[PDB]
Amino acid sequence: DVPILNKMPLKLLTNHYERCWKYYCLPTGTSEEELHLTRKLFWGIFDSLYDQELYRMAMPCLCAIAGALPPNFDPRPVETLNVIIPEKLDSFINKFAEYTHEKWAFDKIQNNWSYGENVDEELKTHPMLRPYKTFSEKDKEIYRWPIKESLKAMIAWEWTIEKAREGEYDPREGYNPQPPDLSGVTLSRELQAMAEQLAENYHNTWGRKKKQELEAKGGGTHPLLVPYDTLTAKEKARDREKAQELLKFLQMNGYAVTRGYFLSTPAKVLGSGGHASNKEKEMIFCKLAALVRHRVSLFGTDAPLHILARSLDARTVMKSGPEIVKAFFESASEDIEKMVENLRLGKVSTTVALLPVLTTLFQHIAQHQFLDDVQVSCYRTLCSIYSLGTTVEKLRPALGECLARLAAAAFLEPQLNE
Repeated sequence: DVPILNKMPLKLLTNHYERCWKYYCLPTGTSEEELHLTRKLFWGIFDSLYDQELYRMAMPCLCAIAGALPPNFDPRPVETLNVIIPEKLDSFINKFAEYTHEKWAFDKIQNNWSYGENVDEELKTHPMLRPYKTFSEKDKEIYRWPIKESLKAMIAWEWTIEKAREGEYDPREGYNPQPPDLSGVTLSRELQAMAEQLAENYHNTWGRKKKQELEAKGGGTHPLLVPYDTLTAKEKARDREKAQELLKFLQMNGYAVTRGYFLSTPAKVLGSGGHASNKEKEMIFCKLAALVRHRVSLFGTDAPLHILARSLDARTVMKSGPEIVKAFFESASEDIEKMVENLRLGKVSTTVALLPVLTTLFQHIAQHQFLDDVQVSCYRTLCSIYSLGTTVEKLRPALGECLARLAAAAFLEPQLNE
């Protein structure tokens, strides 16, 4: 429902969910990866844009929460019946469907099920536990037809599926298949995203047929009738096991199949891309939503592989965007809480910036004549130097020129920044 939100009372449900997620930090001191999908939905809420500031504060607590964890459905199913599968792939459908009966009979073997005259679940027996060879081809069609609708769903997406690489407990009564190990097959992240999108097909098609079915009965709805992006990853897993189901058998046959944590730090680099968009703002209402993302940055970094150190260099870049202001004010204070939090990014584990200190010293010459934001940036950078104490000297000699400016004379506190 949180991902369904991004009326406003569902964003308030995100606020109660945010403080309760901080109570989950107390339990902490998977489903959570789905909640990371819902954090990307929060970044979509940063894309969405006064009540917005409240729902942004609860979203800032949700950022504190996921950092502590790190320590109208409208289906549009693709065309299937339009598509025509080439005849040579149906011989492959004989293999994946024969495997479907081998695994569906073997699931029955996992609980000691056997062949019977009746569907008597007390008798520990089922009628269909007879060999896949014995099936009439129309009985094989009850297994094959969803598979054929899936291969047509891929060919409507025009995904390639083609020959390449070579293919590959006391015993139970009834037929006894020993299926090839699809579970040991591991899809590449390209093909894993392909499992994500075939699961998205199962979701939009079976979800649209489910919606029109319950409207055909005059009835209501089902829990899964929410958009596939909105789903928790555990709800996506059920369709995904059926997608990899496929795709894993496609990898085991060695067929080429194509469309034809660290990821949170990569999302932080997407937030740095939002900072590039904020430079586009700096060229001149969405930049205030970027300030919402700044509150989210101070809070998520207050809890704070190499992509993260790249995002530290991005801290130095958006610090240059502050340096444009050096020479709203509360968004800058959000950037200051984001600066101490950037010291915390220094705590997670170029020379150009020292040169900007030389500009900081010449600006100090203006002070000898007697705006101050380049001094305040220099004070937070001094706190970053205290972070260096936790762990370019000629620019320090330029700062010795600024010591000569100390000799030239509120200001003693800027001497304390030094």
